[PDB]
Amino acid sequence: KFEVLLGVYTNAIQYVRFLETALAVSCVNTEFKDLSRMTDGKIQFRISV
Amino acid sequence: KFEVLLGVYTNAIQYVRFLETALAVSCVNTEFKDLSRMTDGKIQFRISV
Repeated sequence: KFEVLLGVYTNAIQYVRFLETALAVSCVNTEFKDLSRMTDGKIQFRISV
Repeated sequence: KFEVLLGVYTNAIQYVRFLETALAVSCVNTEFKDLSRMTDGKIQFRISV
């Protein structure tokens, strides 16, 4: 006469990449080139209308 | 002079079995022959968050 263990079950998670989501439509990724910019502030960006 | 029975009729029995009904859609049936020898069952899940 016995008792049983009828099975082990474990979740598997599927990782999400940022670019696979549609949210990347709103923002544009770029290389970490902040060193060329000085004082971390954005460049003048002269605009003429 | 006479009286004569017109006919004798019997019902033919109708059998229903579990696997053919739609209810079986809910279950997964494992034929476990010597079940009476079983004390307790167990299923252990691990879920990592």
